[PDB]
Amino acid sequence: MTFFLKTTILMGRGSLENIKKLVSEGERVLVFSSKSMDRLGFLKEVIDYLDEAGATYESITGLPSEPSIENVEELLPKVKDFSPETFIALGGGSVIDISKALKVFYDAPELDFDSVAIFSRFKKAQPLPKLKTKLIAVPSTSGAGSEVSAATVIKKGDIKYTIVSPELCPNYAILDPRLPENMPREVARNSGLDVLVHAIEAYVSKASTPFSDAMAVKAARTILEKLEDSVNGDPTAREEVHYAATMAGIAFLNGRLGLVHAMSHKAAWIGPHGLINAILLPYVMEFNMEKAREKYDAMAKELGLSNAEELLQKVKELNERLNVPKLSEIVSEEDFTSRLDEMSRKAYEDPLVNFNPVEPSVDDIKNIYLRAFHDW
Amino acid sequence: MTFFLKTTILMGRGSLENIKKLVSEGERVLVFSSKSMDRLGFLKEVIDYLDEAGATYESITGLPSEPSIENVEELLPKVKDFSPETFIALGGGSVIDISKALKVFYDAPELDFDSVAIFSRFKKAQPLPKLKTKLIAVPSTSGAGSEVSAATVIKKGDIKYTIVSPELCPNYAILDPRLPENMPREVARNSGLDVLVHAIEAYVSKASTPFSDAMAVKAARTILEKLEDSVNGDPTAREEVHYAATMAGIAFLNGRLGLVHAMSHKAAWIGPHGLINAILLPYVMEFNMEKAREKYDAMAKELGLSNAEELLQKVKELNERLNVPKLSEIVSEEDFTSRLDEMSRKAYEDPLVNFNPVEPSVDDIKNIYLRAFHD
Ligand SMILES: NC(=O)c1ccc[n+]([C@@H]2O[C@H](COP(=O)([O-])OP(=O)(O)OC[C@H]3O[C@@H](n4cnc5c(N)ncnc54)[C@H](O)[C@@H]3O)[C@@H](O)[C@H]2O)c1
Ligand SMILES: NC(=O)c1ccc[n+]([C@@H]2O[C@H](COP(=O)([O-])OP(=O)(O)OC[C@H]3O[C@@H](n4cnc5c(N)ncnc54)[C@H](O)[C@@H]3O)[C@@H](O)[C@H]2O)c1
Ligand code: NI
Ligand code: NI
Repeated sequence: MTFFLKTTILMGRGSLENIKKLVSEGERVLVFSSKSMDRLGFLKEVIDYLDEAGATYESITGLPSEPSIENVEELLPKVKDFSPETFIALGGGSVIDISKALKVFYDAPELDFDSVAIFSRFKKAQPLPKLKTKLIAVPSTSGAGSEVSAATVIKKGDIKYTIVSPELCPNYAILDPRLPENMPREVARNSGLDVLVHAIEAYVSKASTPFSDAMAVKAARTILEKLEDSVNGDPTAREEVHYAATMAGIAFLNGRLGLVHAMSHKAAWIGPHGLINAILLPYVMEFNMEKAREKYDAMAKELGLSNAEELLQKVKELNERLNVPKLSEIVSEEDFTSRLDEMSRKAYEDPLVNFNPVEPSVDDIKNIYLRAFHDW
Repeated sequence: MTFFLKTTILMGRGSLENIKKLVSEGERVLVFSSKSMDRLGFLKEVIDYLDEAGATYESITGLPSEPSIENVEELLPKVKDFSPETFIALGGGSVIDISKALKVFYDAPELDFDSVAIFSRFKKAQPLPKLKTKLIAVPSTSGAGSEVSAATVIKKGDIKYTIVSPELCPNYAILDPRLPENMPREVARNSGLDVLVHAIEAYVSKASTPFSDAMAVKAARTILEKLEDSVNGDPTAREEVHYAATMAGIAFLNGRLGLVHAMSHKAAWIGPHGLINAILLPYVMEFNMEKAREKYDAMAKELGLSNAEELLQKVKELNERLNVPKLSEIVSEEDFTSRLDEMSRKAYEDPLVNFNPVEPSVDDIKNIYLRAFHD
């Protein structure tokens, strides 16, 4: 049992200004940004800080959502050409994950994706050498927790795979609630429910400790109390949920995740995106609560509920109040059916299955997917 | 507003065996331990792991509690003689604090104590350069939180001063509850109440964040619920309180401490040791609550109490039930009244005052000490 944190976290409204203090005169900085963070003026704000710092900088913008290995490879020549000492990742989990993947392939150019990505928990991946490029993560959602995690989630053939290394942990995270105050309702809802998924999975993980549990319970408490207020546009709730998103990231960095993310990774072919975690969570909770009820009971008591059954009800009621669609509403029975057997096999191979409080069969995973689809 | 943790925390019963993982063949390792960690056979367990790792090692034992700069200077030549790459600090806050002070003076031999210790918050101390000696902190009490903190607490002339630098944060902390299970009742009480002092001062600190607050509340909740069970020999509660001490450590690494530790640093000339933080806490809370109730109320409600007034009552009741002495049991009215003025002046200059929710005068600190003596 281990607990660490590689990331120095700076927080508060206006904390984006810290960039001035983190970068030195003549430091070679490459800024990666989403279309959102460009349009909304946050990229300009970072450039003006780098200008005041007298840094040597360049900006790559309009990084895509749900990044592929092809997305990464297309950016890599620009990276090598500029020869940065420092990355700033301004945007969502998508932008922070693109930057982590570029950090690997820039700092360790002997390593290709196919050598380090965990395609199957039954096949060895190469560990990462020391990666010297400084990474400053500035999340715009609340949130993926990528600003502290050891993982980058990259698609190859419409399946999400991970590279996981403590070397990928961002050197610095800046948590400036001014950014997420700009999320559209559905982005605030989806990324806020991912916090709750992260917190519950980290708490019931085989890898859980009291240290990860303290962060996981507080993040979960904040989502259950504050998320509806944040989705309605309460700035105080937007701050609390932004910090809860990172608290859950600290939890799952140490505690790891579980079946929910193994099954959402391998259901990335489904649109809309960023729904499937929220939808699958209760079905995975009900499966795990069969043989491994104990840690769900423990978390429910810590959250001031009587038992695991009441925590499950609170999760289903929050999803209901935030109008999370049924799986059957966002995928046809034929398309779901034709991909089910391979999805279930690929999910079973995902390394997050090793942390799940119960070891699933392929058939157990297939039956969880079916249960979520039927919604009988 | 910042949150970090430089230390990798390894935990569980038998986690002491991780030493065999963290040390490579031919690594030069210097082990510091207390007499109790030698006598109870934890030093032999560590040497046995270093032997299995094929390390080049040496052991220094019989390290004093409440260490001085003279203590540290007397050991420095033995450190230089052996030329270690790695320290293992096996014992209480005292042993980890000695190990931290030696890491400064070994790694930066151009810096003396008088250049890096914060004698006064009104005068610059030198910042520390990169210190490359790896430090593995194995706390035996529950506890100082020194195994994750950026601080070492060293006496000069019977007053506690600090060196504070992220460079002093141990590389690794091993939390193995077999060690603190051996604490006699009084040591379990004193170090446990220190956790609660740490947790409350970190929460109400001017440098509090939601991250440090989460660690501080869970640490405080564990002490209020479990410390009596632990004092009474409950192995579950010993484990819980051991991890609570490090949580309060994470909390104060970030949040810092306040007027309780400023006042206990400058009252270091009182024996016994370890009581003064627990004695002073309620009086400092009452002082701070007059002007800055807000964070005490927030902490009370997090702990599922109705208000700041009830948290204060719960602290006072715990001290009562675990038989914390009054200040006038452990110091003559002669002694006290004679040093009160200079102690108050020197507590006022302690950098930890900068983090207290309320800026005290010297006279305020004088009157807190007076209310403690006169209860
Ligand atoms: N590496 C990890 O540990 C980890 C953990 C969980 C998820 N992920 C990955 O992260 C990705 C999802 O990241 P995400 O949830 O942050 O979303 P995202 O980065 O994919 O962005 C979602 C959408 O919201 C928009 N947006 C983001 N912030 C905005 C803001 N403040 N104002 C306006 N619009 C804004 C984006 O432009 C985009 O259209 C997925 O690829 C997922 O697999 C990573
Ligand atoms: N550096 C920091 O951040 C920090 C924080 C708090 C306190 N401190 C310092 O730490 C010191 C106090 O540390 P402490 O409270 O851990 O006590 P300690 O290290 O002074 O030891 C107290 C006594 O208990 C004995 N003991 C300790 N563990 C035992 C065990 N498991 N079994 C049997 N006997 C045991 C010791 O041998 C000693 O006699 C003080 O000098 C204080 O100023 C520093
Ligand atoms: Ni997620
Ligand atoms: Ni203390």
